Amino acid sequence: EGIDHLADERNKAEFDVEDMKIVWAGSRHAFEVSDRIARLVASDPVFEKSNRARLSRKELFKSTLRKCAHAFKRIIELRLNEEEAGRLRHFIDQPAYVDLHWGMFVPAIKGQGTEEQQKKWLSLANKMQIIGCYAQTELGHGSNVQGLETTATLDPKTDEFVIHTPTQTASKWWPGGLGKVSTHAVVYARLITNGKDYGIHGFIVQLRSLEDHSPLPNITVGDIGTKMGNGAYNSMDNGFLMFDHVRIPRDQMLMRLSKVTREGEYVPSDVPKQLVYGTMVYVRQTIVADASNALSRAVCIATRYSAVRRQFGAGIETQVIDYKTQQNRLFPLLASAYAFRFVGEWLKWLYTDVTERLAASDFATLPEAHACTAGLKSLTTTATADGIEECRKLCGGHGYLWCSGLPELFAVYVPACTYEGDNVVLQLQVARFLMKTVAQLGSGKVPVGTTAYMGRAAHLLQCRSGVQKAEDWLNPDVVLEAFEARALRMAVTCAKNLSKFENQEQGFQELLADLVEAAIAHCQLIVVSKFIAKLEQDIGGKGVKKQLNNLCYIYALYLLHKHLGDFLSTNCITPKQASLANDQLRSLYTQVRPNAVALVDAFNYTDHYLNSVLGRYDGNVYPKLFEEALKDPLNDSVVPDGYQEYLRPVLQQQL
Amino acid sequence: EGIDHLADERNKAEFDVEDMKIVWAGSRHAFEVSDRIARLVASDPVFEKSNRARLSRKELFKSTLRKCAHAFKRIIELRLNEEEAGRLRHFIDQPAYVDLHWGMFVPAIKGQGTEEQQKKWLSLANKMQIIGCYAQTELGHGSNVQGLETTATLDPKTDEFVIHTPTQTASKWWPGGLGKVSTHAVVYARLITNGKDYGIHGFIVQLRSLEDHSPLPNITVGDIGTKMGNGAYNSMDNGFLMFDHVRIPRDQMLMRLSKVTREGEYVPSDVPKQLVYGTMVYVRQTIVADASNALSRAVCIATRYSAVRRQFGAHNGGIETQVIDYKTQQNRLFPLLASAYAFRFVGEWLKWLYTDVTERLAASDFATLPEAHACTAGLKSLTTTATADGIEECRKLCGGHGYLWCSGLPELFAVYVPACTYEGDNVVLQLQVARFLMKTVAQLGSGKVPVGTTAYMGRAAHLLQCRSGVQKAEDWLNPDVVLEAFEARALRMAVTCAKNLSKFENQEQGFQELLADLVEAAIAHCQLIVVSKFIAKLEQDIGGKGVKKQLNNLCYIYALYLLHKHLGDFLSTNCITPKQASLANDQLRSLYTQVRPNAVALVDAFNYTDHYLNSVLGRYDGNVYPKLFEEALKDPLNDSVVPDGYQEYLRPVLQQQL
Ligand SMILES: Cc1cc2nc3c(=O)[nH]c(=O)nc-3n(C[C@H](O)[C@H](O)[C@H](O)COP(=O)(O)OP(=O)(O)OC[C@H]3O[C@@H](n4cnc5c(N)ncnc54)[C@H](O)[C@@H]3O)c2cc1C
Ligand SMILES: Cc1cc2nc3c(=O)[nH]c(=O)nc-3n(C[C@H](O)[C@H](O)[C@H](O)COP(=O)(O)OP(=O)(O)OC[C@H]3O[C@@H](n4cnc5c(N)ncnc54)[C@H](O)[C@@H]3O)c2cc1C
Ligand SMILES: [Ca+2]
Ligand SMILES: [Cl-]
Ligand SMILES: [Cl-]
Ligand SMILES: [Pt+2]
Ligand SMILES: [Pt+2]
Ligand SMILES: [Pt+2]
Ligand SMILES: [Pt+2]
Ligand SMILES: [Pt+2]
Ligand SMILES: [Pt+2]
Repeated sequence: EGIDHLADERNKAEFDVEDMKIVWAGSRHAFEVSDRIARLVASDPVFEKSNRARLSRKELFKSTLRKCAHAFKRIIELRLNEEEAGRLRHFIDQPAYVDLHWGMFVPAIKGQGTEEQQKKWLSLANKMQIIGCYAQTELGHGSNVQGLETTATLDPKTDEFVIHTPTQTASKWWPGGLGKVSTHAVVYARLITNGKDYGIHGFIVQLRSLEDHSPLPNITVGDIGTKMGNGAYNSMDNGFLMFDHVRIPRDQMLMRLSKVTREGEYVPSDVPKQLVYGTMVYVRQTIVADASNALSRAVCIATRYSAVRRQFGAGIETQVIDYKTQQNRLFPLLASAYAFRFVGEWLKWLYTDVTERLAASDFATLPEAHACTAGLKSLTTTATADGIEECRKLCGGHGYLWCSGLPELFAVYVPACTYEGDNVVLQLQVARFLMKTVAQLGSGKVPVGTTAYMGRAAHLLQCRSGVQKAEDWLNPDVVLEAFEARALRMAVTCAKNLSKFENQEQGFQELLADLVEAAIAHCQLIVVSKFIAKLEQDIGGKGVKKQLNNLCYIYALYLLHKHLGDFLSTNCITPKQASLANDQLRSLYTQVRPNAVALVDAFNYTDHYLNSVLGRYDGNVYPKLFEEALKDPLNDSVVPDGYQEYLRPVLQQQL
Repeated sequence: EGIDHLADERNKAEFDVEDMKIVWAGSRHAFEVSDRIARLVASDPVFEKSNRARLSRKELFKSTLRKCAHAFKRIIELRLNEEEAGRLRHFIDQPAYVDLHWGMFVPAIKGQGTEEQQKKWLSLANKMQIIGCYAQTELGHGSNVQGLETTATLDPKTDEFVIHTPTQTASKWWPGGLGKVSTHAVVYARLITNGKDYGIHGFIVQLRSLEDHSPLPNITVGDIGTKMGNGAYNSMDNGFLMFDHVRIPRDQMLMRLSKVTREGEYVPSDVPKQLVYGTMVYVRQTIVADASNALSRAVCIATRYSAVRRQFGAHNGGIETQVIDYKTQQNRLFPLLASAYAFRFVGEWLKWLYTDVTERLAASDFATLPEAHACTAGLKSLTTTATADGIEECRKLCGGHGYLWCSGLPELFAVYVPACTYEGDNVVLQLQVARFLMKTVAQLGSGKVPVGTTAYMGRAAHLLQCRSGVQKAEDWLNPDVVLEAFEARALRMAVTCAKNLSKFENQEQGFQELLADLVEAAIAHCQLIVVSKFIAKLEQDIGGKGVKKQLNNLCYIYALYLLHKHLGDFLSTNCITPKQASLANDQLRSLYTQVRPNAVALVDAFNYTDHYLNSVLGRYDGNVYPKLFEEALKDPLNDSVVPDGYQEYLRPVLQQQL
């Protein structure tokens, strides 16, 4: 019928959801564009995906190709701009070769290719005259790109590069859109010329004929197999690729940063390689933004279902969302979704700054921008992945059904923790940055940026919190001092133990676990500080900033409790004060409780996008669960196929 | 071919693996029977399951019926006993109706049926002349069984029970084997007679005809839909069931503890009601035991792959370091390896408890019933939660390749996770433990002292006011130092919750307000139990060169890991100082370095066949990369280099013909 059975929950909102929608979107323009394209996608039959778990691999892949072709057509017929086109693909919500073509193939050519190469290849790529992928990872090397085995040797006699896969472990493995779609690809391999290896470089290589799509000579290509989850990435043709002395023109090597003349000499271009932040600053900011998007979808579903599902506490039973355990599990995730959203905005400013930095030839803040962004990507993706699975558990047994929308969300998102850098490896980079920074404590150098709080090491290392009552934990200065002292203490303790070993790189390895935790503490401090900073801005809407303030401190006090041991080790926070922080946290859960549903409605997700029976906008769950069950292929017949051969003989006692 | 790439790793072992295998199995008999049946399943083509993710729902279900039928045949042709049959189904490793028939339907009739009911129905069930399922859960009620809406009203004039589904939410939902297989089922509904509701009772109801499998009159049954993961529980026909005033003979009501005369009189039997909890203590015991099974599988895979995978740390010109050498990898994996053994041993203890409770229960001795229930519920919650998270963490430990279905980890996680919800929601179960702990605290050792697993709660004297004597890292390897720390931490948290409760006018209101705190205290109590049982295990005589030593390493890794993970809880007691906490961390680090060379052998002790593990990354011989390529070729998407859909959806795009 469409009647909203959560209207009573929404009426509890102490703020206008419409205003919060703008805050979440980031601006009115962003909201309007996304909302329009979203409705557009939802109203198009070709983009349906509620039966995505009832199709075979082949059928799922073909259906994906169809959606992509249809999307391209709609973009042209509707004359959608870049922004709208990007939102269209976003709401189609189905991993496809197109994501890598536009997301890695093109960008790789723009930043690593010469102007002429860009003119030629970008012209073909932008008009879909060719389809490319990013072939970097191999069977034996993913995170350690410097260890790639694929080789590219120049042939002075033919002025061509010989691309070869020395061993089976040198085979490309994982590239999206490589398995069956891409006609071309940017292949990364060891550059070899004049009998010398000059490291990893990118080379454009045609994989398939543009006439029959058949693999070119000496090219071995295919899909790597089924991946985790029903649907999810299985719509993507992640593939492998091997070269048997494949030849490509010399000028097919991306030569913006370095080039190889006809003579075969390697010549590092005069371009500042420090401008390679197009693959590790903006890209990671989108990853951090994607985390808020993924987490918000999961929290939206779990919040609505928690307000619908009643169990125990009876006549009528209590809504599970009323239970403090449900809140202590769900509300921190709702706070994290907003926290990551805002930290994602700050990362947009950092990009505009780092870009502003590579202008005046200032590379003084690059080291911090690298570790900061790397640590944030690791922190948010990890927290988001865990939160999505937790949201599934918060839905009890029904969350185990695919139609709940949670199982596939986790499966499709989890790769974020590995691609573009293993989460642990990335945090080790932050640990190295923090150790190099602490090594400056007492040197006289004034640390700036996210490490500026290290200048107050004198006070932070010997502090004592002035907290005397629960409400004191709502003071930004009190919370910030707590997190800074915690992070500093942890980093200083690591540095001190690191000087207790003879070999520096040895002690580092021996303490990797402690180093990662110190790095995480630093990253959480950053997220907490950016949420507080966001609250200083002018946010319109009655009661809006009050709810954001509630979420800000729920996030901070939740992490305080989760990592209580770190704070208590610093002795700048006592157990009594920790207990008071816990009382404040509980009080914050109660204040947010009535605003819960409206806070996820602010995400403005359509039922089509959420693709969840439990998280339906109208709260009409149970009837929809039954409706979906009937659609399962196992219900195509009353008596199962296999009854006569494998059941009746048993029941009838005939073996 | 036949080379063992992990040969060197296995030579690093500082203990004899063959002896550790016996420890894991529990005995030489258990080990022998399992090893034999395991090989028997692996060698049978009908039991292939590495292609499971390439089957449609229908083909997967049909294949499941085939495997179960073949199992019945093999048990008869091989003349296998009950133990062997159980091990057979265990290694077939495929969720199916058979699990509920033997695991729930039968146990229900045995513990709730009358002597006359048991020999009539169990004779049918044991011979499989009927196939039953456990139909309790409904759309609207799972954890809260007392809230079930299905009704069973007696009809004196016909001597029948009228089973009915009041509303859509009253529909049975989730029962394994109900969807398409079961012909009968034990249905739970509110017993209605003489115009009174007497609560939830069990009733036997026939769902399908034994001649053509057609649903009986007024019976609406079907499958509830596709579940999380490729394969996994999708071979199981979990279903829904609605009754439109279905009628069954009055004698089809399980009447061992409750009778209903021909005149509709509700009369309790002479059998103690508590003589039913004996089965749940069993089912929960099997769940805990299952936790070690699933966790060890995941850890075996991640441990072997961690020894094969090399990344970064290149020394000898290109020779990169095995990831298992990195402390972060060890800190994430070794605690799970330690937990696998910890859960195995706590599972052994829970078995002993099952018997003990069952014995005394047969003598109307319900003195330890309250404790038995708390431990079981809490351990079921603790182990399943830790195992589920541990399995997913093992997948992340395998980096990118762990995302491939052929790594064996994605399906293992999906098939295992239901463990955190079935038999009671994990958080709900821990709240029951909290209530038990609060009552125990309420009884201040004045009336009858705390014994069993709560005995420590009696020594609140020095506990709530201790100061560990730890002065050196090595001190954290002392059992009394560890136990004292965990007992104090748990008792302290519980006593604090009790005090905070006492300051509320309405005790139930306070309980609800502090739910989160109560669950944390209950978890600390359950962890103490696991730690204490592992330490107790080491007090036994365990033969084998270096065997006990390695178990000792794991024992303290488990304890010290939890101490670190929940550091905040211990530092609040003032019985542990930050300096002593830092010493525990140093000891933990050292234990990792000691376990490192023993890692691969410690997972080989599980004695899993490659067929059972069904993992390319975790292959016994470590021949990962070549096998990954081999598996990729089997995907249907590789049936052709040019994908179907190319002509319609790719060519037109590449030619600007949209
Ligand atoms: C769905 C998906 C899509 C992808 N798409 C593409 C693509 O389009 N193009 C492309 O080129 N690639 C792609 N990739 C590959 C991806 O970008 C990464 O290169 C790859 O996932 C890195 O993981 P790995 O297997 O190398 O992990 P590893 O780096 O081998 O790590 C494995 C384990 O060892 C640990 N470890 C490793 N090194 C260290 C260290 N130094 N210290 C401590 N611990 C360490 C890790 O933490 C982890 O526990 C994709 C991957 C996935 C899963
Ligand atoms: C794969 C699978 C197979 C199953 N097979 C069977 C079967 O064969 N037969 C059968 O009868 N059933 C079966 N079940 C059902 C199962 O045994 C449980 O009854 C059911 O999964 C419990 O989940 P729920 O939906 O009731 O969760 P709920 O109990 O409703 O909980 C949902 C959320 O609310 C929270 N919550 C609920 N109550 C409280 C409370 N009092 N205090 C604080 N928080 C609370 C929970 O923590 C959770 O976060 C199966 C379930 C699954 C997933
Ligand atoms: Ca309502
Ligand atoms: Cl799934
Ligand atoms: Cl899966
Ligand atoms: Pt050039
Ligand atoms: Pt960078
Ligand atoms: Pt309705
Ligand atoms: Pt080999
Ligand atoms: Pt009877
Ligand atoms: Pt019980």
